[PDB]
Amino acid sequence: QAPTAVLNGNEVISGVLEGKVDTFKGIPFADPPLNDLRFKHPQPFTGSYQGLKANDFSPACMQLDPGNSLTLLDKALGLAKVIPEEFRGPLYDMAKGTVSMNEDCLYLNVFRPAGTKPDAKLPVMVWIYGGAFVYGSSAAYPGNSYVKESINMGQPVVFVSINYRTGPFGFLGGDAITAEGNTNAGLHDQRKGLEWVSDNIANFGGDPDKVMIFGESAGAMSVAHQLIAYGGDNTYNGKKLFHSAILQSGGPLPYHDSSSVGPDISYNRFAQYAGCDTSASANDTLECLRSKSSSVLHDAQNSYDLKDLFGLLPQFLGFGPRPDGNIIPDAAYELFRSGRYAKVPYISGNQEDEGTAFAPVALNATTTPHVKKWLQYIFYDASEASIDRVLSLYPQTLSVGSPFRTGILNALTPQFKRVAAILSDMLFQSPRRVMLSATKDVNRWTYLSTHLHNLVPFLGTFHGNELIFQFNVNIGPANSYLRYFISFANHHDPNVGTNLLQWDQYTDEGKEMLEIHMTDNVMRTDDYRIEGISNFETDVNLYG
Ligand SMILES: *[C@@H]1O[C@H](CO)[C@@H](O[C@@H]2O[C@H](CO)[C@@H](O)[C@H](O)[C@H]2NC(C)=O)[C@H](O)[C@H]1NC(C)=O
Ligand SMILES: *[C@@H]1O[C@H](CO)[C@@H](O)[C@H](O)[C@H]1NC(C)=O
Ligand SMILES: *[C@H]1O[C@H](CO)[C@@H](O)[C@H](O)[C@H]1NC(C)=O
Repeated sequence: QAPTAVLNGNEVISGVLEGKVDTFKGIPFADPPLNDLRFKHPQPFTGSYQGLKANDFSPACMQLDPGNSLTLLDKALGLAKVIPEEFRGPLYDMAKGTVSMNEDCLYLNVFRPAGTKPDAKLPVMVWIYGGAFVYGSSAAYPGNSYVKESINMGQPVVFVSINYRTGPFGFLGGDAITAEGNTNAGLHDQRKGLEWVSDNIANFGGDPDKVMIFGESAGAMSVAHQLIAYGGDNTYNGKKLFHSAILQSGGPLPYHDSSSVGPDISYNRFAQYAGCDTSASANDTLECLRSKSSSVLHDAQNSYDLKDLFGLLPQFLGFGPRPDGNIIPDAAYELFRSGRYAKVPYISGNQEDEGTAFAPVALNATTTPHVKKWLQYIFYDASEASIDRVLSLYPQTLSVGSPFRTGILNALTPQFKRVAAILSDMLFQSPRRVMLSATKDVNRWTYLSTHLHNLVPFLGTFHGNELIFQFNVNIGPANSYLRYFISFANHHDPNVGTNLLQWDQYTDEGKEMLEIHMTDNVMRTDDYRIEGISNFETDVNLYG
Protein backbone atom coordinates (compact mmCIF):
# COMPACT_ATOMS: atom_id res chain seq x y z
CA GLN A 1 0.00 0.00 0.00
CA ALA A 2 1.35 3.39 -1.00
CA PRO A 3 1.72 5.81 1.99
CA THR A 4 -0.01 9.21 1.44
CA ALA A 5 0.20 12.78 2.66
CA VAL A 6 -2.09 15.67 1.72
CA LEU A 7 -0.78 19.07 0.87
CA ASN A 8 -2.75 22.35 0.62
CA GLY A 9 -5.74 20.86 2.45
CA ASN A 10 -6.78 18.51 -0.40
CA GLU A 11 -4.02 17.49 -2.81
CA VAL A 12 -3.04 13.90 -2.16
CA ILE A 13 0.41 12.63 -3.00
CA SER A 14 1.47 8.99 -2.65
CA GLY A 15 4.94 7.55 -1.89
CA VAL A 16 6.55 4.06 -1.69
CA LEU A 17 6.96 1.76 1.33
CA GLU A 18 10.57 0.63 1.51
CA GLY A 19 10.80 -1.95 4.32
CA LYS A 20 9.89 -0.02 7.44
CA VAL A 21 10.43 3.45 5.90
CA ASP A 22 7.82 5.46 3.89
CA THR A 23 9.53 7.46 1.11
CA PHE A 24 8.12 10.36 -0.97
CA LYS A 25 10.65 11.19 -3.64
CA GLY A 26 10.60 13.86 -6.35
CA ILE A 27 8.33 16.54 -4.77
CA PRO A 28 8.63 19.95 -6.62
CA PHE A 29 9.18 22.96 -4.37
CA ALA A 30 9.70 25.67 -7.05
CA ASP A 31 8.83 26.15 -10.71
CA PRO A 32 11.42 24.62 -13.12
CA PRO A 33 14.34 27.12 -13.62
CA LEU A 34 14.31 26.74 -17.42
CA ASN A 35 14.56 29.11 -20.36
CA ASP A 36 13.89 32.70 -19.19
CA LEU A 37 14.19 31.55 -15.56
CA ARG A 38 17.74 30.16 -16.03
CA PHE A 39 20.11 31.76 -13.44
CA LYS A 40 17.20 33.50 -11.67
CA HIS A 41 16.14 33.12 -8.06
CA PRO A 42 13.70 30.13 -7.58
CA GLN A 43 10.10 31.06 -8.46
CA PRO A 44 7.04 29.69 -6.51
CA PHE A 45 5.63 26.37 -7.61
CA THR A 46 2.47 27.20 -9.57
CA GLY A 47 1.40 23.59 -10.36
CA SER A 48 -0.68 21.03 -8.49
CA TYR A 49 0.39 18.23 -6.16
CA GLN A 50 -2.90 16.27 -6.63
CA GLY A 51 -2.25 12.69 -7.68
CA LEU A 52 1.56 13.05 -7.58
CA LYS A 53 3.17 9.61 -7.38
CA ALA A 54 6.32 10.63 -5.49
CA ASN A 55 8.03 7.38 -6.27
CA ASP A 56 11.44 8.11 -7.59
CA PHE A 57 14.14 10.71 -7.38
CA SER A 58 13.98 13.63 -9.76
CA PRO A 59 16.99 14.46 -12.06
CA ALA A 60 20.08 15.66 -10.25
CA CYS A 61 20.94 19.34 -10.92
CA MET A 62 23.64 20.00 -13.55
CA GLN A 63 27.00 19.10 -12.10
CA LEU A 64 30.36 17.73 -13.01
CA ASP A 65 31.12 14.03 -13.11
CA PRO A 66 33.04 12.73 -10.01
CA GLY A 67 35.01 10.60 -12.52
CA ASN A 68 37.05 13.72 -13.45
CA SER A 69 38.39 13.99 -9.92
CA LEU A 70 38.59 10.28 -9.20
CA THR A 71 40.58 9.65 -12.39
CA LEU A 72 43.07 12.47 -11.58
CA LEU A 73 43.44 11.12 -8.05
CA ASP A 74 43.87 7.61 -9.40
CA LYS A 75 46.52 8.86 -11.83
CA ALA A 76 48.26 10.77 -9.03
CA LEU A 77 48.24 8.01 -6.37
CA GLY A 78 46.53 4.78 -7.53
CA LEU A 79 43.28 4.59 -5.53
CA ALA A 80 42.92 0.79 -5.82
CA LYS A 81 46.35 0.46 -4.18
CA VAL A 82 45.77 2.97 -1.39
CA ILE A 83 42.10 2.63 -0.30
CA PRO A 84 41.09 -0.71 1.36
CA GLU A 85 38.49 -2.54 -0.77
CA GLU A 86 35.84 -2.30 1.96
CA PHE A 87 35.87 1.52 1.70
CA ARG A 88 36.79 1.80 -2.00
CA GLY A 89 33.70 -0.10 -3.24
CA PRO A 90 31.31 2.30 -1.36
CA LEU A 91 33.29 5.38 -2.46
CA TYR A 92 32.97 4.51 -6.17
CA ASP A 93 29.27 3.58 -5.69
CA MET A 94 28.48 7.09 -4.45
CA ALA A 95 30.37 8.58 -7.42
CA LYS A 96 28.10 6.97 -10.02
CA GLY A 97 24.31 6.71 -10.23
CA THR A 98 21.26 6.01 -12.29
CA VAL A 99 19.64 9.49 -12.02
CA SER A 100 19.84 11.72 -15.04
CA MET A 101 20.93 15.33 -14.61
CA ASN A 102 18.76 18.13 -15.88
CA GLU A 103 18.18 21.81 -15.21
CA ASP A 104 14.69 20.83 -14.12
CA CYS A 105 15.94 19.58 -10.76
CA LEU A 106 14.25 21.63 -8.05
CA TYR A 107 12.67 18.78 -6.08
CA LEU A 108 12.96 17.42 -2.50
CA ASN A 109 12.37 14.02 -0.81
CA VAL A 110 10.82 13.00 2.55
CA PHE A 111 11.68 9.80 4.47
CA ARG A 112 9.83 8.81 7.63
CA PRO A 113 9.01 5.66 9.81
CA ALA A 114 6.32 3.59 8.10
CA GLY A 115 2.86 4.39 9.38
CA THR A 116 3.75 7.80 10.92
CA LYS A 117 0.62 9.89 11.23
CA PRO A 118 0.47 13.69 10.53
CA ASP A 119 0.07 14.43 14.24
CA ALA A 120 3.34 12.72 15.27
CA LYS A 121 5.55 15.89 15.46
CA LEU A 122 8.76 14.02 14.85
CA PRO A 123 12.04 16.11 14.76
CA VAL A 124 13.11 16.85 11.18
CA MET A 125 16.68 16.44 9.83
CA VAL A 126 17.22 18.35 6.53
CA TRP A 127 20.27 17.25 4.50
CA ILE A 128 21.98 19.70 2.10
CA TYR A 129 24.54 17.90 -0.07
CA GLY A 130 27.85 19.17 -1.39
CA GLY A 131 30.23 16.16 -1.59
CA ALA A 132 33.27 16.64 -3.80
CA PHE A 133 33.27 13.07 -5.20
CA VAL A 134 29.55 12.25 -5.14
CA TYR A 135 27.21 12.13 -8.13
CA GLY A 136 23.47 12.55 -7.97
CA SER A 137 22.38 15.51 -5.80
CA SER A 138 19.75 14.23 -3.26
CA ALA A 139 19.53 10.83 -5.05
CA ALA A 140 22.97 9.85 -3.65
CA TYR A 141 21.83 10.42 -0.03
CA PRO A 142 18.83 8.12 0.79
CA GLY A 143 17.49 8.83 4.28
CA ASN A 144 16.70 5.16 5.07
CA SER A 145 19.74 4.51 7.36
CA TYR A 146 19.07 7.60 9.48
CA VAL A 147 15.36 6.82 9.75
CA LYS A 148 15.95 3.08 10.54
CA GLU A 149 18.48 3.92 13.24
CA SER A 150 16.24 6.59 14.83
CA ILE A 151 13.48 3.91 15.17
CA ASN A 152 15.96 1.46 16.83
CA MET A 153 16.99 4.29 19.19
CA GLY A 154 13.40 5.06 20.17
CA GLN A 155 13.95 8.60 18.79
CA PRO A 156 12.21 8.54 15.32
CA VAL A 157 12.83 11.41 12.88
CA VAL A 158 11.68 12.56 9.50
CA PHE A 159 14.60 12.98 7.05
CA VAL A 160 14.31 15.51 4.12
CA SER A 161 16.88 16.05 1.32
CA ILE A 162 16.68 19.09 -1.02
CA ASN A 163 18.17 19.66 -4.50
CA TYR A 164 19.69 23.07 -5.27
CA ARG A 165 21.59 24.51 -8.21
CA THR A 166 25.39 24.49 -7.98
CA GLY A 167 28.12 25.82 -10.22
CA PRO A 168 27.32 28.54 -12.79
CA PHE A 169 23.65 27.46 -12.81
CA GLY A 170 23.23 28.49 -9.17
CA PHE A 171 25.97 31.07 -8.56
CA LEU A 172 26.53 32.91 -11.80
CA GLY A 173 27.61 36.36 -10.77
CA GLY A 174 28.58 39.27 -12.92
CA ASP A 175 27.09 42.65 -13.47
CA ALA A 176 23.98 41.59 -15.38
CA ILE A 177 22.92 39.13 -12.65
CA THR A 178 23.62 41.79 -10.00
CA ALA A 179 21.52 44.37 -11.85
CA GLU A 180 18.64 41.83 -12.04
CA GLY A 181 19.00 41.10 -8.31
CA ASN A 182 19.48 37.37 -9.02
CA THR A 183 22.66 36.72 -7.05
CA ASN A 184 23.33 33.55 -5.05
CA ALA A 185 20.40 31.69 -6.64
CA GLY A 186 21.53 28.27 -5.22
CA LEU A 187 21.36 29.64 -1.68
CA HIS A 188 17.89 30.94 -2.36
CA ASP A 189 16.98 27.45 -3.63
CA GLN A 190 17.96 25.97 -0.25
CA ARG A 191 16.06 28.67 1.61
CA LYS A 192 12.93 28.01 -0.55
CA GLY A 193 13.23 24.26 0.25
CA LEU A 194 13.32 25.18 3.98
CA GLU A 195 10.23 27.40 3.52
CA TRP A 196 8.49 24.39 1.91
CA VAL A 197 9.42 22.29 4.96
CA SER A 198 8.10 24.92 7.38
CA ASP A 199 4.80 25.12 5.50
CA ASN A 200 4.27 21.45 4.69
CA ILE A 201 6.24 18.98 6.83
CA ALA A 202 3.52 18.70 9.50
CA ASN A 203 1.43 16.86 6.85
CA PHE A 204 4.07 14.12 6.87
CA GLY A 205 4.33 13.77 10.68
CA GLY A 206 7.24 16.16 11.12
CA ASP A 207 7.55 19.01 13.60
CA PRO A 208 8.09 22.46 11.84
CA ASP A 209 9.29 23.72 15.24
CA LYS A 210 12.22 21.32 15.52
CA VAL A 211 14.19 21.32 12.28
CA MET A 212 17.94 20.60 12.07
CA ILE A 213 19.85 21.46 8.85
CA PHE A 214 23.11 19.61 8.15
CA GLY A 215 25.41 18.85 5.26
CA GLU A 216 28.96 18.08 4.22
CA SER A 217 31.67 19.91 2.18
CA ALA A 218 29.82 22.47 -0.04
CA GLY A 219 26.65 21.44 1.86
CA ALA A 220 28.26 22.37 5.20
CA MET A 221 29.58 25.62 3.61
CA SER A 222 25.91 26.17 2.55
CA VAL A 223 24.67 25.54 6.13
CA ALA A 224 27.18 28.12 7.41
CA HIS A 225 25.81 30.65 4.89
CA GLN A 226 22.23 29.82 5.95
CA LEU A 227 23.25 30.74 9.55
CA ILE A 228 24.29 34.26 8.45
CA ALA A 229 21.67 34.65 5.66
CA TYR A 230 20.12 38.15 5.87
CA GLY A 231 22.44 38.87 8.79
CA GLY A 232 21.10 35.99 10.87
CA ASP A 233 17.43 36.34 10.16
CA ASN A 234 16.27 32.78 9.65
CA THR A 235 12.55 33.63 10.02
CA TYR A 236 9.88 33.15 7.35
CA ASN A 237 6.52 34.85 8.06
CA GLY A 238 7.30 35.02 11.75
CA LYS A 239 8.46 31.40 12.05
CA LYS A 240 12.07 30.17 12.51
CA LEU A 241 13.11 27.97 9.60
CA PHE A 242 15.56 25.81 11.59
CA HIS A 243 16.53 25.38 15.22
CA SER A 244 19.97 23.63 15.15
CA ALA A 245 22.66 22.73 12.59
CA ILE A 246 25.51 20.27 11.95
CA LEU A 247 28.41 21.15 9.63
CA GLN A 248 30.54 18.30 8.35
CA SER A 249 33.80 19.63 6.95
CA GLY A 250 32.77 23.12 5.84
CA GLY A 251 32.23 26.58 7.18
CA PRO A 252 32.07 30.22 6.02
CA LEU A 253 34.18 31.25 3.08
CA PRO A 254 36.87 33.97 3.56
CA TYR A 255 35.85 36.19 0.60
CA HIS A 256 34.82 39.78 1.10
CA ASP A 257 33.99 40.29 -2.57
CA SER A 258 32.95 38.13 -5.55
CA SER A 259 36.45 36.76 -6.24
CA SER A 260 37.42 33.43 -7.78
CA VAL A 261 40.48 31.35 -8.45
CA GLY A 262 43.07 32.64 -10.89
CA PRO A 263 43.66 35.74 -13.02
CA ASP A 264 40.21 36.01 -14.64
CA ILE A 265 36.64 36.57 -13.53
CA SER A 266 34.75 33.24 -13.47
CA TYR A 267 31.78 34.66 -15.40
CA ASN A 268 34.04 35.80 -18.24
CA ARG A 269 35.72 32.37 -18.54
CA PHE A 270 32.40 30.49 -18.51
CA ALA A 271 30.87 32.86 -21.11
CA GLN A 272 33.92 32.31 -23.27
CA TYR A 273 33.75 28.52 -23.01
CA ALA A 274 30.03 28.63 -23.85
CA GLY A 275 30.87 30.39 -27.11
CA CYS A 276 29.48 33.80 -26.16
CA ASP A 277 31.28 36.94 -27.29
CA THR A 278 32.81 38.52 -24.18
CA SER A 279 33.20 41.90 -25.87
CA ALA A 280 29.42 42.45 -25.93
CA SER A 281 27.70 44.30 -23.11
CA ALA A 282 26.94 42.55 -19.80
CA ASN A 283 23.20 42.19 -20.62
CA ASP A 284 24.03 40.77 -24.02
CA THR A 285 26.42 38.14 -22.66
CA LEU A 286 23.74 36.99 -20.19
CA GLU A 287 21.16 36.86 -22.96
CA CYS A 288 23.61 34.71 -24.98
CA LEU A 289 24.08 32.34 -22.01
CA ARG A 290 20.30 32.04 -21.58
CA SER A 291 19.99 31.00 -25.25
CA LYS A 292 22.52 28.11 -25.18
CA SER A 293 21.44 24.48 -24.88
CA SER A 294 22.05 22.65 -21.60
CA SER A 295 24.70 20.44 -23.32
CA VAL A 296 26.68 23.55 -24.37
CA LEU A 297 26.52 24.98 -20.84
CA HIS A 298 27.45 21.61 -19.40
CA ASP A 299 30.58 21.43 -21.63
CA ALA A 300 31.43 24.99 -20.62
CA GLN A 301 31.10 24.07 -16.92
CA ASN A 302 33.27 21.00 -17.49
CA SER A 303 35.95 23.13 -19.22
CA TYR A 304 35.98 25.60 -16.29
CA ASP A 305 36.41 22.67 -13.86
CA LEU A 306 39.23 21.01 -15.76
CA LYS A 307 41.06 24.20 -16.87
CA ASP A 308 40.46 26.64 -14.04
CA LEU A 309 39.84 24.42 -11.01
CA PHE A 310 42.29 21.79 -12.42
CA GLY A 311 39.65 19.09 -11.93
CA LEU A 312 40.14 19.03 -8.13
CA LEU A 313 39.74 22.38 -6.38
CA PRO A 314 36.50 22.89 -4.30
CA GLN A 315 33.77 24.15 -6.66
CA PHE A 316 32.78 27.13 -4.43
CA LEU A 317 36.21 28.72 -5.11
CA GLY A 318 35.00 29.34 -8.66
CA PHE A 319 31.21 29.73 -8.58
CA GLY A 320 29.94 29.92 -5.03
CA PRO A 321 28.29 32.05 -2.30
CA ARG A 322 29.59 35.65 -2.31
CA PRO A 323 28.53 38.92 -0.54
CA ASP A 324 25.75 40.53 -2.50
CA GLY A 325 24.33 43.02 0.00
CA ASN A 326 21.07 41.05 0.40
CA ILE A 327 21.04 37.33 1.36
CA ILE A 328 24.79 37.63 2.29
CA PRO A 329 24.95 41.30 3.39
CA ASP A 330 28.69 41.40 4.23
CA ALA A 331 31.74 39.08 4.31
CA ALA A 332 30.79 35.81 6.04
CA TYR A 333 33.58 35.96 8.62
CA GLU A 334 32.55 39.46 9.61
CA LEU A 335 28.87 38.54 9.94
CA PHE A 336 29.81 35.75 12.42
CA ARG A 337 32.12 38.05 14.41
CA SER A 338 29.58 40.85 14.70
CA GLY A 339 26.87 38.48 16.04
CA ARG A 340 24.78 38.62 12.83
CA TYR A 341 24.02 34.91 12.78
CA ALA A 342 20.98 32.75 13.67
CA LYS A 343 21.19 31.85 17.36
CA VAL A 344 20.98 28.05 17.15
CA PRO A 345 23.16 25.30 18.75
CA TYR A 346 25.40 23.42 16.32
CA ILE A 347 28.06 20.70 15.90
CA SER A 348 30.95 21.49 13.51
CA GLY A 349 33.80 19.04 12.81
CA ASN A 350 36.51 17.90 10.42
CA GLN A 351 38.20 14.81 9.10
CA GLU A 352 41.92 14.83 10.14
CA ASP A 353 43.35 15.23 6.61
CA GLU A 354 40.99 17.55 4.75
CA GLY A 355 43.54 18.79 2.23
CA THR A 356 45.11 15.57 0.85
CA ALA A 357 42.56 15.00 -1.94
CA PHE A 358 43.12 18.58 -3.19
CA ALA A 359 46.94 18.65 -2.88
CA PRO A 360 47.57 16.70 -6.20
CA VAL A 361 46.74 19.97 -8.05
CA ALA A 362 50.28 21.06 -7.09
CA LEU A 363 51.93 17.73 -7.87
CA ASN A 364 54.65 19.37 -10.00
CA ALA A 365 55.91 21.55 -7.17
CA THR A 366 59.23 20.48 -5.63
CA THR A 367 60.53 23.74 -4.11
CA THR A 368 59.06 26.56 -1.99
CA PRO A 369 59.00 28.99 -5.06
CA HIS A 370 56.79 26.45 -6.87
CA VAL A 371 54.34 26.25 -3.95
CA LYS A 372 54.27 30.08 -3.70
CA LYS A 373 53.27 30.26 -7.40
CA TRP A 374 50.38 27.78 -6.90
CA LEU A 375 49.15 29.71 -3.86
CA GLN A 376 49.40 32.98 -5.84
CA TYR A 377 47.04 31.43 -8.46
CA ILE A 378 44.45 30.05 -6.06
CA PHE A 379 44.47 33.24 -3.95
CA TYR A 380 45.14 35.70 -6.73
CA ASP A 381 44.65 38.95 -4.80
CA ALA A 382 46.63 37.82 -1.76
CA SER A 383 49.48 40.10 -0.80
CA GLU A 384 52.90 38.55 -1.39
CA ALA A 385 53.83 39.17 2.29
CA SER A 386 50.78 37.19 3.44
CA ILE A 387 51.77 34.24 1.29
CA ASP A 388 55.33 34.38 2.52
CA ARG A 389 54.10 34.19 6.11
CA VAL A 390 51.96 31.09 5.36
CA LEU A 391 55.03 29.41 3.88
CA SER A 392 57.06 30.10 7.01
CA LEU A 393 54.26 28.82 9.27
CA TYR A 394 53.83 25.63 7.22
CA PRO A 395 57.40 24.38 6.47
CA GLN A 396 58.32 21.58 4.02
CA THR A 397 59.41 19.39 6.99
CA LEU A 398 57.84 16.02 6.12
CA SER A 399 56.68 14.98 9.59
CA VAL A 400 54.57 18.07 10.31
CA GLY A 401 52.55 18.00 7.05
CA SER A 402 49.46 15.96 6.17
CA PRO A 403 48.57 12.98 6.32
CA PHE A 404 49.15 14.25 9.86
CA ARG A 405 51.12 12.29 12.43
CA THR A 406 52.68 9.93 9.87
CA GLY A 407 56.36 10.96 10.19
CA ILE A 408 58.35 10.70 6.96
CA LEU A 409 55.82 8.44 5.22
CA ASN A 410 53.37 9.61 2.50
CA ALA A 411 55.74 12.18 0.99
CA LEU A 412 54.48 11.66 -2.56
CA THR A 413 56.59 14.68 -3.61
CA PRO A 414 58.90 16.99 -1.48
CA GLN A 415 55.98 19.40 -1.09
CA PHE A 416 52.84 17.19 -1.11
CA LYS A 417 52.37 16.99 2.70
CA ARG A 418 52.99 20.74 3.04
CA VAL A 419 50.39 21.68 0.38
CA ALA A 420 47.93 19.17 1.97
CA ALA A 421 48.41 20.84 5.37
CA ILE A 422 47.99 24.39 3.93
CA LEU A 423 44.78 23.50 2.06
CA SER A 424 43.40 21.66 5.09
CA ASP A 425 43.86 24.60 7.37
CA MET A 426 43.08 27.46 5.05
CA LEU A 427 39.88 26.05 3.57
CA PHE A 428 38.42 23.86 6.33
CA GLN A 429 40.01 24.12 9.82
CA SER A 430 40.26 27.95 9.99
CA PRO A 431 36.53 28.44 8.93
CA ARG A 432 35.52 25.98 11.71
CA ARG A 433 37.49 27.86 14.38
CA VAL A 434 36.18 31.25 13.12
CA MET A 435 32.64 30.01 13.93
CA LEU A 436 33.48 28.32 17.24
CA SER A 437 35.15 31.38 18.72
CA ALA A 438 32.64 33.89 17.29
CA THR A 439 29.42 32.21 18.42
CA LYS A 440 29.82 32.44 22.15
CA ASP A 441 26.16 32.66 23.03
CA VAL A 442 24.97 29.33 21.61
CA ASN A 443 25.86 25.77 22.70
CA ARG A 444 28.30 24.02 20.34
CA TRP A 445 30.18 20.74 19.98
CA THR A 446 33.15 19.95 17.69
CA TYR A 447 34.86 16.78 16.50
CA LEU A 448 37.98 15.56 14.75
CA SER A 449 37.65 12.23 12.96
CA THR A 450 40.88 10.21 12.82
CA HIS A 451 39.36 6.86 11.92
CA LEU A 452 41.43 6.09 8.77
CA HIS A 453 44.77 7.12 10.37
CA ASN A 454 47.44 4.96 8.77
CA LEU A 455 44.97 2.86 6.82
CA VAL A 456 45.06 4.94 3.61
CA PRO A 457 48.53 5.87 2.25
CA PHE A 458 48.82 9.49 1.01
CA LEU A 459 45.18 10.44 1.77
CA GLY A 460 44.80 9.62 5.50
CA THR A 461 41.29 10.44 6.89
CA PHE A 462 40.37 12.37 3.80
CA HIS A 463 37.69 14.84 2.79
CA GLY A 464 34.32 13.28 2.04
CA ASN A 465 35.14 9.76 3.28
CA GLU A 466 32.63 9.61 6.15
CA LEU A 467 29.63 9.90 3.80
CA ILE A 468 30.00 6.15 2.96
CA PHE A 469 29.35 5.30 6.64
CA GLN A 470 26.30 7.57 6.87
CA PHE A 471 24.67 6.70 3.58
CA ASN A 472 26.17 3.48 2.19
CA VAL A 473 27.60 0.87 4.60
CA ASN A 474 27.01 1.20 8.30
CA ILE A 475 30.33 -0.08 9.50
CA GLY A 476 33.35 1.59 11.16
CA PRO A 477 32.39 4.91 12.86
CA ALA A 478 28.82 4.76 11.41
CA ASN A 479 27.23 4.56 14.87
CA SER A 480 28.80 7.91 15.89
CA TYR A 481 27.73 9.76 12.73
CA LEU A 482 24.21 8.24 12.95
CA ARG A 483 23.43 8.23 16.69
CA TYR A 484 25.03 11.44 17.99
CA PHE A 485 23.35 13.35 15.13
CA ILE A 486 19.91 11.72 15.72
CA SER A 487 20.19 12.60 19.44
CA PHE A 488 21.17 16.15 18.48
CA ALA A 489 18.11 16.52 16.15
CA ASN A 490 15.89 15.32 19.00
CA HIS A 491 17.36 17.02 22.08
CA HIS A 492 19.94 19.56 20.80
CA ASP A 493 22.48 17.52 22.79
CA PRO A 494 24.31 14.52 21.11
CA ASN A 495 24.35 12.34 24.25
CA VAL A 496 20.83 10.99 24.70
CA GLY A 497 20.48 7.25 24.35
CA THR A 498 23.46 6.73 22.05
CA ASN A 499 25.29 4.15 24.16
CA LEU A 500 28.43 5.96 22.98
CA LEU A 501 31.09 8.05 24.80
CA GLN A 502 29.82 11.24 26.49
CA TRP A 503 30.72 14.10 24.09
CA ASP A 504 31.26 17.23 26.18
CA GLN A 505 30.29 20.54 24.65
CA TYR A 506 32.88 22.99 23.43
CA THR A 507 33.52 25.83 25.85
CA ASP A 508 35.77 28.80 25.36
CA GLU A 509 37.54 27.85 28.63
CA GLY A 510 38.31 24.14 27.87
CA LYS A 511 37.94 23.84 24.03
CA GLU A 512 36.56 20.33 24.33
CA MET A 513 36.47 18.21 21.18
CA LEU A 514 35.44 14.65 20.41
CA GLU A 515 38.01 12.48 18.55
CA ILE A 516 36.23 9.75 16.51
CA HIS A 517 38.09 6.49 15.79
CA MET A 518 37.01 3.34 13.94
CA THR A 519 35.49 1.61 16.96
CA ASP A 520 35.80 3.94 19.95
CA ASN A 521 35.88 7.67 20.61
CA VAL A 522 37.89 9.70 23.10
CA MET A 523 37.63 13.31 24.30
CA ARG A 524 40.49 15.67 23.38
CA THR A 525 40.85 19.46 23.00
CA ASP A 526 40.95 21.60 19.86
CA ASP A 527 44.53 22.63 20.45
CA TYR A 528 46.53 21.70 17.37
CA ARG A 529 48.41 24.00 14.93
CA ILE A 530 47.19 27.09 16.75
CA GLU A 531 49.63 29.58 15.16
CA GLY A 532 49.13 28.35 11.60
CA ILE A 533 45.32 28.12 11.77
CA SER A 534 44.97 31.39 13.71
CA ASN A 535 46.87 33.27 11.00
CA PHE A 536 44.38 31.99 8.39
CA GLU A 537 41.53 33.12 10.66
CA THR A 538 42.85 36.68 10.91
CA ASP A 539 44.89 37.65 7.85
CA VAL A 540 42.40 39.49 5.69
CA ASN A 541 45.18 40.29 3.18
CA LEU A 542 45.21 36.67 2.06
CA TYR A 543 41.79 36.90 0.70
CA GLY A 544 40.64 37.86 -2.50
C1 LIG B 1 53.25 23.52 -12.44
O1 LIG B 1 52.09 23.55 -13.28
C2 LIG B 1 51.52 24.84 -13.46
C3 LIG B 1 50.33 24.69 -14.40
O2 LIG B 1 50.75 24.20 -15.67
C4 LIG B 1 52.57 25.80 -14.02
O3 LIG B 1 52.05 27.12 -13.98
C5 LIG B 1 51.81 27.76 -15.23
O4 LIG B 1 53.02 28.21 -15.85
C6 LIG B 1 52.86 28.89 -17.12
C7 LIG B 1 54.21 29.47 -17.53
O5 LIG B 1 54.76 30.16 -16.42
C8 LIG B 1 51.84 30.04 -16.97
O6 LIG B 1 51.49 30.62 -18.22
C9 LIG B 1 50.57 29.50 -16.36
O7 LIG B 1 49.59 30.50 -16.33
C10 LIG B 1 50.88 28.93 -14.99
N1 LIG B 1 49.67 28.49 -14.31
C11 LIG B 1 49.59 28.34 -12.99
C12 LIG B 1 48.29 27.76 -12.46
O8 LIG B 1 50.51 28.66 -12.23
C13 LIG B 1 53.84 25.82 -13.18
O9 LIG B 1 54.82 26.62 -13.80
C14 LIG B 1 54.35 24.41 -13.01
N2 LIG B 1 55.46 24.39 -12.08
C15 LIG B 1 56.55 23.69 -12.37
C16 LIG B 1 57.66 23.57 -11.34
O10 LIG B 1 56.68 23.16 -13.47
C1 LIG C 1 20.10 45.21 -18.16
O1 LIG C 1 19.10 44.45 -17.44
C2 LIG C 1 18.65 45.09 -16.21
C3 LIG C 1 17.85 44.09 -15.35
O2 LIG C 1 17.01 43.32 -16.20
C4 LIG C 1 17.88 46.36 -16.63
O3 LIG C 1 17.33 47.06 -15.54
C5 LIG C 1 18.89 47.28 -17.33
O4 LIG C 1 18.23 48.43 -17.83
C6 LIG C 1 19.53 46.58 -18.51
N1 LIG C 1 20.54 47.51 -18.97
C7 LIG C 1 21.06 47.51 -20.19
C8 LIG C 1 22.14 48.55 -20.43
O5 LIG C 1 20.70 46.72 -21.07
C1 LIG D 1 -3.66 9.04 2.62
O1 LIG D 1 -4.24 7.72 2.58
C2 LIG D 1 -3.81 6.83 3.65
C3 LIG D 1 -4.41 5.45 3.44
O2 LIG D 1 -3.48 4.63 2.76
C4 LIG D 1 -4.27 7.33 5.01
O3 LIG D 1 -3.80 6.50 6.07
C5 LIG D 1 -3.77 8.72 5.20
O4 LIG D 1 -4.34 9.21 6.41
C6 LIG D 1 -4.03 9.62 3.97
N1 LIG D 1 -3.31 10.82 4.31
C7 LIG D 1 -3.87 11.72 5.11
C8 LIG D 1 -3.00 12.82 5.62
O5 LIG D 1 -5.08 11.68 5.36
